[PDB]
Amino acid sequence: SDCRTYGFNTQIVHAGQQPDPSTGALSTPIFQTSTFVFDSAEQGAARFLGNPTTDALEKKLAVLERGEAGLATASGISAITTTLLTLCQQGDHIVSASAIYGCTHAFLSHSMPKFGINVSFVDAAKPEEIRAAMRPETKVVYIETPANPTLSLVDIETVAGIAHQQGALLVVDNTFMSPYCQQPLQLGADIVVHSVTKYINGHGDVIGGIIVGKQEFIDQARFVGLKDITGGCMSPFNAWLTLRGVKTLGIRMERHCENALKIARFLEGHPSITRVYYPGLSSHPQYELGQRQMSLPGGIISFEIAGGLEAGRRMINSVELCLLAVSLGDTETLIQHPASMTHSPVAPEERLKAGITDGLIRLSVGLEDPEDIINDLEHAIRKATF
Amino acid sequence: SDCRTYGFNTQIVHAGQQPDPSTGALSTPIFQTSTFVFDSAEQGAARFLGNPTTDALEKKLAVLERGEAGLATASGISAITTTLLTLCQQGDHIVSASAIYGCTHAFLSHSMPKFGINVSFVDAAKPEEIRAAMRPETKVVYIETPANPTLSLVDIETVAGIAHQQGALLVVDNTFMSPYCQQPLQLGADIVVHSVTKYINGHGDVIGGIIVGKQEFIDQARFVGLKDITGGCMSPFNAWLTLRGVKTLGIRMERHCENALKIARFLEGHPSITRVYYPGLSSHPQYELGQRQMSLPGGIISFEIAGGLEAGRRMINSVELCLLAVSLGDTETLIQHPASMTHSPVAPEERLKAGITDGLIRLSVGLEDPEDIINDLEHAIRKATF
Amino acid sequence: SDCRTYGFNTQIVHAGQQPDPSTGALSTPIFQTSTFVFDSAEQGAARFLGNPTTDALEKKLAVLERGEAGLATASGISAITTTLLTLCQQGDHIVSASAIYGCTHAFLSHSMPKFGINVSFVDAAKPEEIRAAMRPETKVVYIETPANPTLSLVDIETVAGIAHQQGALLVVDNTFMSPYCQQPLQLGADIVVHSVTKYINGHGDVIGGIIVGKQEFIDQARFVGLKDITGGCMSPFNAWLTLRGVKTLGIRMERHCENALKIARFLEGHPSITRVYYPGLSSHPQYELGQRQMSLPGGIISFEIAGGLEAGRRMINSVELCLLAVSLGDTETLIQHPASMTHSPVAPEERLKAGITDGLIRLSVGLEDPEDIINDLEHAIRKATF
Amino acid sequence: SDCRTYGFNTQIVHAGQQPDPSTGALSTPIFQTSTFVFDSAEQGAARFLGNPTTDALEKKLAVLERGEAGLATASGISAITTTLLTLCQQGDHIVSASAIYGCTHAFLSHSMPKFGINVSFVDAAKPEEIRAAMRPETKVVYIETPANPTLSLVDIETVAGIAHQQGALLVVDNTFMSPYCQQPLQLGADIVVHSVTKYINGHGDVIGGIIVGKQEFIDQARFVGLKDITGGCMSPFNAWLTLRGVKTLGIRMERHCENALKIARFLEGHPSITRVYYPGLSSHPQYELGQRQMSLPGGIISFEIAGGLEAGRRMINSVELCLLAVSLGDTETLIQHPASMTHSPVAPEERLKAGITDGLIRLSVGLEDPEDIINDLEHAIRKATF
Ligand SMILES: Cc1ncc(COP(=O)(O)O)c(C=N)c1O
Ligand SMILES: Cc1ncc(COP(=O)(O)O)c(C=N)c1O
Ligand SMILES: Cc1ncc(COP(=O)(O)O)c(C=N)c1O
Ligand SMILES: Cc1ncc(COP(=O)(O)O)c(C=N)c1O
Repeated sequence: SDCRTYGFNTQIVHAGQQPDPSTGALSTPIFQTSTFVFDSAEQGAARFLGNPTTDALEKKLAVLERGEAGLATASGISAITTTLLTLCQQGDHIVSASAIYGCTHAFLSHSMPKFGINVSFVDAAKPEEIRAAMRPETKVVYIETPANPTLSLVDIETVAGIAHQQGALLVVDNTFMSPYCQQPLQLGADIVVHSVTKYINGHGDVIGGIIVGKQEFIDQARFVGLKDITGGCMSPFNAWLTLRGVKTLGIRMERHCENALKIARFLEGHPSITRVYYPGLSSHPQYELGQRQMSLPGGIISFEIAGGLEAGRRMINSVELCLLAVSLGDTETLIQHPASMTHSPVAPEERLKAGITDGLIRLSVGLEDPEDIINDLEHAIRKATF
Repeated sequence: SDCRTYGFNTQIVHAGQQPDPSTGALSTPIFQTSTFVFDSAEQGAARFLGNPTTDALEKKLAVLERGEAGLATASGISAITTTLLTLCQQGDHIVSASAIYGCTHAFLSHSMPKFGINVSFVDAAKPEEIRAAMRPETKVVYIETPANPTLSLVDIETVAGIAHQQGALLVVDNTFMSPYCQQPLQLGADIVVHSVTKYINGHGDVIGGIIVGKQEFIDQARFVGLKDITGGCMSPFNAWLTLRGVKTLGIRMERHCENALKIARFLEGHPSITRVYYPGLSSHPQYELGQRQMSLPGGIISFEIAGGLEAGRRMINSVELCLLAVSLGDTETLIQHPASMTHSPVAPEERLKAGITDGLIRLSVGLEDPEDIINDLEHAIRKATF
Repeated sequence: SDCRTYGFNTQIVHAGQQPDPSTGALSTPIFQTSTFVFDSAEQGAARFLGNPTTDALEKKLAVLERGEAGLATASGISAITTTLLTLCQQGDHIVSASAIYGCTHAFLSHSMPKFGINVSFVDAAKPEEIRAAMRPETKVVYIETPANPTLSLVDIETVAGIAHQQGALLVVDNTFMSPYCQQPLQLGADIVVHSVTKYINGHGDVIGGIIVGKQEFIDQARFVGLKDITGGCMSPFNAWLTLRGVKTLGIRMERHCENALKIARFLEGHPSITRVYYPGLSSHPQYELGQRQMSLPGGIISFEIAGGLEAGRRMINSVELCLLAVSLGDTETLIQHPASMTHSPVAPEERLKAGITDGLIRLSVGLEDPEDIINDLEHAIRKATF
Repeated sequence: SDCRTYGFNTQIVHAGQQPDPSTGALSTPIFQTSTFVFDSAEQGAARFLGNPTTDALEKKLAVLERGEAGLATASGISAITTTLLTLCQQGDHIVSASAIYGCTHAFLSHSMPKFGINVSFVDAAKPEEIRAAMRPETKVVYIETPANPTLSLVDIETVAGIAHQQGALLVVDNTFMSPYCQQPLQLGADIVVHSVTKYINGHGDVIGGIIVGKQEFIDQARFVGLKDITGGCMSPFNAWLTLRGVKTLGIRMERHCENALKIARFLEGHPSITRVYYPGLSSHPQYELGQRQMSLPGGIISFEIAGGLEAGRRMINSVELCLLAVSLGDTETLIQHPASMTHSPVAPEERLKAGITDGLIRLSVGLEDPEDIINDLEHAIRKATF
């Protein structure tokens, strides 16, 4: 049949893959090669980036996002830069959300302008700010959603109409949702990018990225962006592992989301916790938008602990099961305290303008028994807050 | 001791590597992870791209090229672009050899100018052309040597002095030589780049690149170029395989060079072969320069077969052992006929301005018995030339 | 803490694993080495099979089965033979279930007797037959449950008491259940073995086995059985993949079992299906025993289609989503018709004595949407049965 | 053509391998699968162990040893036991060399007799002892050569004639030579086995074994020995790495042998060294036999240091480049002192009956510059011997 006709779990398992024609091997073979051979001069000319393993991953993700074609990359950052460096040149303009991944922010704020490409940062939770910042030279509107670190949302369908009316493309980073929870292209986005490093692979052992969009664009991203600009090839072994990890995407996302809701409710009920940011809680500022745009509220939670900086340090130093790390989207529950860890070299007043308060903790909820995670949190919080 | 003190074969085997401290495992473990964990908030802050497997490869190649530091990449193209996009910005200028890898040529001729970065192409076999093209805005001189497809040479030491006098850096693509045959940094180059896809890995199963240079530069290439521009990470599995492949670099290069000399002499003696391009033959235009600059003449050969385009096609369609492919630097002998294969979509008169004649064949000599390769060639040539 | 204290899902994720001490890498490093180095002669003597990756897998499975120690092997068959060849010698006796894996049957019926080791086969669904077959020389009672191909059950606790009273050990093949659905050691078995090739790895890309039991036994299985008899080492890469696959064991088993129940009910309601064998259906002969012994009824189903041999062939030749294969326990739904496929070289009357009727179909239910599987089955059945 | 027609280096590179038919991939794909799918019931029956990657390795090694067929295994020990447990049953007899690998000795001395299989150990350097020990029940003569730890030799051709005249098969462990240095089947042996863990893989990152012999035997070793007895499957990833490692077998063996000869001569000239055992030295007891039977004398050396046990300890504790390890046949130079390390739990007088004197050092010479190894040895010896 055609894999675009089956239910979503069936697509997760099967799309882009088939038993090996010549051997019947069911697993996609790892084509760990750099060299492909021709049968003849003619065969070689006719042919005149490409690998069967990576192709299977690209086709699968294209199906899952409901896009025409996929392109794998060496990293999520390379998926973002290959895309934007393919689309933009000296004199072009980009309108970007402000609440985005920090390294994306550095690329947009420092790298692009040095190539003659200007960027305007706006609060993408306010579509009007996006409209106001558009220019005749604007090629791209770039957004992330949910956005960290307070899990605020962006109304993709609305922003898409705005960008399109002014002749720009919409690019959406769908990393934190995965195709299982959100499909930006179905809401009008033109291009979706992911760090597969997170939920798509899910097993914390692959760095990689993926871009999905129209065939016309993807061909340019491949034959110019990858080939002639970033060189950000995904290795066939990484692609194989990502295919393997993605087989369980549906069941992992269900369990991540189930666990995260329970933990979020526990945190909301806890007197030592001042705030809890999780789209699955009714008290969330854009709760209804989230209900329409996302099939599930996700596995990521942020929260503020009473007592600011020192409480945040005490709490992370007191967990026994949760692991301290800056990654998110793995099978293990991961936790971090940006102010004391990643952003301590930053000015307190400046961190605040990023939405990073001294007491903010970020939590990636894993596949453990939620009771064990809650017990670990409860224990650490109690220790941290007297 | 210090691995920088041992003979070159000893460095090939040992540099950058040591038994695993905690387990004693001799092979460098494959750290196939995306997540690293901290023991504490303090430990996490202190720390504030990086992987132990990839680090071992980078350190090894730094030792072999006699440079301070190494940086692995997703591909040879990404080693080149990460380097040049790190060094250059809008308004800057590059002077480049014309006889370079085609995809490098596309990046330099089309991508860079679209970012406000101008490139002048020159015949790098003539150092005076390099000097003449220098401008106040010139940041970089870029060269490849030997250069394809006629294996002409560039006098690295001379070009280095010229670039430096005018305040530019010299970047050298050392792919076709490997550190075993040529060390550009010892001749004055500031930065060396490789596609490890060729001889450094040597086994035709890895796409990857490496950059070697001063610590100050490599840090910028890593924390800005890779992190904030190309995203061209090498996967830890690729790094492991490359470490494994490089263990035999010395013995592979010796045998490649021994075999190539024998085949080159056979070809030079053959009445159906009009020209043979191989630095190891005295008849080579820059033979003496090659003798001073290269420890060995290399494994790559180009030659012209009598009867132009159709003879070239006939010959490649008649080999039985040599494999038709556009790659070079593997254990198997590889052969290609650019005019009928890769460059047939190109204009005959334009190909010529690239140095690609209708009868030009390129040969990557592998580890087979040279007698078998010669027999295969002799058979194919005879068939091709009546 | 101690991983034996956490809930079962938490153990699945965490048991046997921890971030790498020296680097903090969260994924267990792949120690793909054959060589370990000593710091000194003394250090080498003190030390006087073993690999850190494989150790992590062995420790994890030991925790999940509630046994003292684990031992990984090159295959499920090697887990079984390493165990039994470690325990038994010339003149010893084994009492075995008759309804076991065919290749196990061949080892027991032909190999063992040629080594002076006698085996009596019995219907293990009848504990009295086990007792009756015991001899003074009986070292081992061996059983599988559920047993194929009709998914009949064996009362582990009862058989354990019988074997022990007569001084024998009980060995249980727990492949079809996994530790998530059944824990034989908690019911009195002394040793559990698995083909990890099925549910424990779950991704159809690893052949391997595991043995769990007391430390005293496992040491003998390791230093004599593996080292001095079968040589059935698991490679560290296989162990790594198995660790990776097992991370999702809980969520995979839940979904396999949920899907299988739905499909089993559909089949039971279908007029072209004469019988359906699935422990989750009340109509199953040992339903209550299954309820006490198994947390879930499993992902495997057998059923008989109307019209015997030719109907069975027609049906398997008519599925479009289910894949034809002799494996079971993967993410994809797999189907087979033993009589027309694997057992067609066998005598019809003999197949019957194995419980293989002409219309028997075996189904391994995967992670696809159950609706899609049911539609595929419904379509194939209808075609097969007019 | 037919790969059995090319020179030996050409076979090393090419035999058993070809570009992937469907994709043209030159590297043998890693078929990391446990599941193979059928197109139909008929196709499934017709078919009624096997993996395309492993098949390529088996075919290659069969070509290199000039045997009909190959069978890969989980380890060298499993290659030996799968072979002998396939050939022998209760009441059968084996005549074995005494100077063999210790773990082989344990299998033969303890395991086999417990299965009703008797073994007689003899000094295989004396063919007459082999003849004298033959019985009507003798199925197999088993030998290793060179034999450790004094590198004594066995005259394969002579022993083969003796075994055959009395109706037995000759099995030869060719691990220390590799097919590049010795081909037992060409000298009359019926079956060759290797630990590929040593020179065939060569990179110290694979444990595995291989068996080569007639198709009739190999089929039994595969479908009964592996399938129904040891279960000692080689994983497809291990097979791929072994194929990769073997590509450089010719050039590695040449360099190992060149380096070992230089080191052996240095040691023979050294006044603190009492004896040096290396077939490449004229002073070797069976020098001429070695010249006829072996193309090269090998990479392994044993020697005795003045001052017995304590000198041996001092010397190994004083090397700075050589690595202490019990492995041999890697790219790094490895060294060990059996008496102080591996065999210190053994009785001094008993070690001697094994040929292990207190001063015996074993050295596996790697690919480093021989000058560096010699300097390291010279330094350690001097320190060790005042
Ligand atoms: C929302 C988001 N987008 C992109 C990236 C970059 O993806 P990498 O380069 O694969 O790490 C990250 C960070 N992982 C992220 O959190
Ligand atoms: C001299 C030279 N430099 C760089 C490259 C690019 O290296 P890749 O991206 O790893 O293929 C090539 C082509 N392989 C080349 O021949
Ligand atoms: C119940 C059962 N036990 C053991 C085995 C053997 O395990 P392999 O050697 O890893 O295939 C099988 C068959 N896979 C089986 O179905
Ligand atoms: C001559 C010889 N034969 C067989 C073996 C066993 O091979 P493994 O099981 O792959 O280690 C060894 C020891 N490596 C050996 O030295």
